[PDB]
Amino acid sequence: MFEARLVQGSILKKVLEALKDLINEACWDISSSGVNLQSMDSSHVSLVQLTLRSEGFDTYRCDRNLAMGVNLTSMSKILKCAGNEDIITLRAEDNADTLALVFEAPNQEKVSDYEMKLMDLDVEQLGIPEQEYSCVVKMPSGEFARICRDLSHIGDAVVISCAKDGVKFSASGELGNGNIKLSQTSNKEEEAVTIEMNEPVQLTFALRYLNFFTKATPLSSTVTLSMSADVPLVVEYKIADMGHLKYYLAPKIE
Amino acid sequence: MFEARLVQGSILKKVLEALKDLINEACWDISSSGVNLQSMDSSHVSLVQLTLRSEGFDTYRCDRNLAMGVNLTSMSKILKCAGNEDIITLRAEDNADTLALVFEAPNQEKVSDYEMKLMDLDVEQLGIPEQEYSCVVKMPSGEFARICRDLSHIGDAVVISCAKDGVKFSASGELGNGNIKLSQTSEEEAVTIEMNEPVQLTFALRYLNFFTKATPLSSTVTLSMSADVPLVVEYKIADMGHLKYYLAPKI
Amino acid sequence: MFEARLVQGSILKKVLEALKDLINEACWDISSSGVNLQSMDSSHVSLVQLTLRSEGFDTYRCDRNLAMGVNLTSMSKILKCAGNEDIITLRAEDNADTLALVFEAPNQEKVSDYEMKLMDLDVEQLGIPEQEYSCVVKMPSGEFARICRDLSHIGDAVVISCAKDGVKFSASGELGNGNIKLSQTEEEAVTIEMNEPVQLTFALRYLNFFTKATPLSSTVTLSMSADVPLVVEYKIADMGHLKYYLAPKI
Repeated sequence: MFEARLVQGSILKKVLEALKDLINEACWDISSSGVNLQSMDSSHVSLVQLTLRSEGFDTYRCDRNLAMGVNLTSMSKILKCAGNEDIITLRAEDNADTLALVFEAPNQEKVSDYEMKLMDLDVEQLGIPEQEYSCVVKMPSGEFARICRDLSHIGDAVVISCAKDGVKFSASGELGNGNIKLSQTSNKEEEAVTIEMNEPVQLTFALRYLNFFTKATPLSSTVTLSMSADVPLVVEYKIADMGHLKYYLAPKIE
Repeated sequence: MFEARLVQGSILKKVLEALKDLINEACWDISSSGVNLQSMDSSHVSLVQLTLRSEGFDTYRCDRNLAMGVNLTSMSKILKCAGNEDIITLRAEDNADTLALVFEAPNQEKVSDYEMKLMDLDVEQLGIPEQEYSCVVKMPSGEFARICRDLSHIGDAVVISCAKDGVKFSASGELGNGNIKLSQTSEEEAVTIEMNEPVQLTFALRYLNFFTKATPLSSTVTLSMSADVPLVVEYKIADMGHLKYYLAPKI
Repeated sequence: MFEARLVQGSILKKVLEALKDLINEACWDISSSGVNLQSMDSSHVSLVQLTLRSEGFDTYRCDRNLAMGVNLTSMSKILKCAGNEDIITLRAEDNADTLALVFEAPNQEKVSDYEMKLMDLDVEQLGIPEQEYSCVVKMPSGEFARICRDLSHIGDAVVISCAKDGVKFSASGELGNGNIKLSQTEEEAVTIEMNEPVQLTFALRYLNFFTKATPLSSTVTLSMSADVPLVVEYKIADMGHLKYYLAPKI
């Protein structure tokens, strides 16, 4: 039997809003350490890696490890039926082919109860080579969202250039070029930009895919980009006090 | 000569939004007792019944019993031209084939008047019986809207089961099935159940989500159910009249 | 080398929102007096004239006059990359075929730096003959915008009746007709400089393009006369104006 209770229901709503369009179907690896998802996008280019640690749940109890195949688009629609301040509880038996989802209200006079059919999936977990990185920019998620959206109307590709003073995002297409430049900051609040830099890095990335990652933006005030040459970029969102949601993306070659 | 003058113009705007895409043509029944409207939707599944009593207007006056037919799309387009705290005066003079709408702003600087054309309609007054029902459930309207909206993700129909403890809503479809449950309370956000016998009926959410366009008119809604008879979703237009929606259960 | 620095960048974002759908391509006249743009619309019905005097730029330099052709849609997309509180700075070289724009966040350590392509353009500069007007109305920009938006549902053309008491807007179509009548006189204040009474007809389709300029000003002026086009002026305060000229029906 599996039964994880989560008081911040919104966390789960937000995660599935991020992923549903990027990935159609995925295998939710449950264990006593918690919930994990790892999958490539429909078009096999970006890797996604969710970690919800069991510590982070109010109540958690998994006995056997599960490998629940889920249509995320389906799971998303059901999470719409939860309010943002609802307490959510997931639950499952081994020889049932159904994840159950229970939404308790904050007024506490309403209780929703859904049952989501699962599916059988053909999933490998790839090796994410756990690394140290040349550059690691930590900045506001809203700002990075802005930068990625704005440059989409200039070009298809962004060149991230990382140095000690700051980071630069650049793009080129049919109507000109553009050049966004952020510097390190602060003594002011958590709208702060910071860099832990070992070597300079310059890498080109697909803006189409980065704009898919930024659907995660409402999880976290801040976002960490980690880079090194000839290895994937890691856009990371802390699901604070619980885990993270990481998008991996390889740069372009020439 | 007809002339009603409503201070809460908003009430008139809200009613037209609740109707205009459920119904494209209907006959307004004007009288000394107030304004009534009875109609069925474009495709004959649901029956709407409006009531706005003469007492509920500021000024009220009706010489004869007019029956003006109105393209509701065109009328809603005119009520777009009125602000929310505007004062709406309806007026029809003798044998002109047109309804006038006058808008006066709360500041009173701006004054706007509109001449809408009428159309000839085929009036069969299906005056369905004033029944008394097995279960009568009284609950927040916005809560009722959320429930109908959500369960559409799940399926095409909603099963409304009723009891003394609480009302229950259920739906099934391709992706799985769902089951929302409202328990009874001990004043404005209160949930209450006048239950003679237990009920369990099944309705098309498509139509329920047309009814809930009427949710601006009231903080609460009263659902009325009985076996093999039509459901009544009633938004009160408080101290003024009501707006009832009728819908039959499924095969 | 030209270089104009505007602290209220938003002005420029708003100007291009008010123009991009009405005119696709346009020629910007850069001189020591400021920035001017005069051009006819897509379908050759209405004239637009923009002025931004050099005084209103917090820094301004122009060593030689310029005629930059600009695809206003392209430019509208580049300006979308600027925050409402950014300091925008236009800049052009001796004789390059690019305009450089520079967006600086007022405080927060962010400079965006764009470079837009230009294009060759033979446009006919039409001299605007300065006229005396019979009526000139001053009303709230947002109320004129509300009116042309509302009457759009009733008919395709609006009749503007200007008396000393107030000003009347009317429209007729299939579904019916409507009148909106405004008195004379606070912030929302209608006020009329009346010489001779006027009543003229105008395409609402074009008015509702002009009113996209509404974010530039709390007030808007209408200036009418018979056998001569309507002037819808939006003041870009302490700087210049955006004027739309439109000829009437019949």
